[PDB]
Amino acid sequence: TGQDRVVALVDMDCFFVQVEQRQNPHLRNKPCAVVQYKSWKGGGIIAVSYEARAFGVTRSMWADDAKKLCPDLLLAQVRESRGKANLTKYREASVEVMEIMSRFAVIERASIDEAYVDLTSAVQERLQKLQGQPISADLLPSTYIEGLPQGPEETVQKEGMRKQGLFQWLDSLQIDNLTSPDLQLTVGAVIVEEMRAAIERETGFQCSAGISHNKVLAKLACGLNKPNRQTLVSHGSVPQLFSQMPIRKIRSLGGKLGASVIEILGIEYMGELTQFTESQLQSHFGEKNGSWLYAMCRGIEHDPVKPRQLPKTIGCSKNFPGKTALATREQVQWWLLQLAQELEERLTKDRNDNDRVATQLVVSIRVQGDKRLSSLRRCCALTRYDAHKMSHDAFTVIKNCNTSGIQTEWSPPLTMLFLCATKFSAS
DNA sequence: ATTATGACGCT
DNA sequence: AGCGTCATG
Ligand SMILES: [Mg+2]
Repeated sequence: TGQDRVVALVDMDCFFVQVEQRQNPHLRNKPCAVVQYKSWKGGGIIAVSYEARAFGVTRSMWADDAKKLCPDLLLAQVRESRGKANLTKYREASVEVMEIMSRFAVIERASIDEAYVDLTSAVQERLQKLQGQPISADLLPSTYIEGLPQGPEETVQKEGMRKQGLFQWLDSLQIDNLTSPDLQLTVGAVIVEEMRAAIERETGFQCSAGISHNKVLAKLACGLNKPNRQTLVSHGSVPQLFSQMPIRKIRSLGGKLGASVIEILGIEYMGELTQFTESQLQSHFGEKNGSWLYAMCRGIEHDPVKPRQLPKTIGCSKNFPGKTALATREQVQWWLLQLAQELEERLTKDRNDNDRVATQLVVSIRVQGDKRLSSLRRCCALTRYDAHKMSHDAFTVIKNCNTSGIQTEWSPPLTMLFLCATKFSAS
């Protein structure tokens, strides 16, 4: 029934904003956003405080426009180094959080601001340790139970709803009404409360979490009650939760596959997938996608929390849109060098911290007039952490791309440059 | 003129 | 080895 594991997804609330707010107390509890590159339209917003979100401020919005919706919006700018955004401060902040989480359980770094947590073992330890002990509501001060309260005064307030639902849940657990998987999830949520308290105490950062039996449900659960709260999605809550859940909300269905599911099957909500046989879904969407959809619409997913706290690749890139697109050989080389230099510093830090060395260098560019993130990818050996070598090699593998008869000019002009270090080995 | 940056499946 | 999809600060 896909109730074998206890899995959490912890997500730092508006992470880059919290990083700037911890550093500059004047930004705390105010409508605030983080932007990069001030010159064009005041900067592109990449993170927004909940206070600012209330005014309709969103990410991918220009700061000048965000200021129209929210006149008192405060802005913090991403550091800029060698002509490009420098995300070091947030990478370092993210490391502080991951190292704390890693104390409680096996962690999978999902992105700069989120990680999956496999609590299956930690739960078992706590249960035998706490054998015969009832779980108090006081152990779950920030936990929502999805789907509760239900059934025929304080409910007008959201904290009231939260407690009433928690009490119904706990009372059921205590009387033996709710299952052993439900108990495991509950102890799981207790551990996540502790993890989230430790993160806040030791970093100042708040986060939300979802607790369920797999990564997809835990990630969905996480988004149900934000900010600074955590949500338990039990196996039993799935039918009602999915019954009105737009397909695009489920992890991996937010794009073309999701749209094709909706269009081909003529459905809107996740629960509607249950009517189809596994073979039916495999026929439309392929063997892997079909099997996954068949189990997922019933709340079952088997993808493991991978034990990996460290990124698999180390990369950096810069876009050069419109007029800014690079048109000279000298220009391309100079930006490659800027990219290579950031990369050298990050790689050397990586090698000292994490005892590994990258062995491959991937060069990626986007040619002018191409919509895809990458027009092309070429690879070469990464044999030394030297910015001059890396930029020189990077140029060598892409220099053929140039269409111009003249040596100096570059055609077609470049929309993007990207360097990625990959294929790490123990050092 | 979403920017910068990830993990991953398919081939 | 290189490309497409999906995600998000
Ligand atoms: Mg997030």
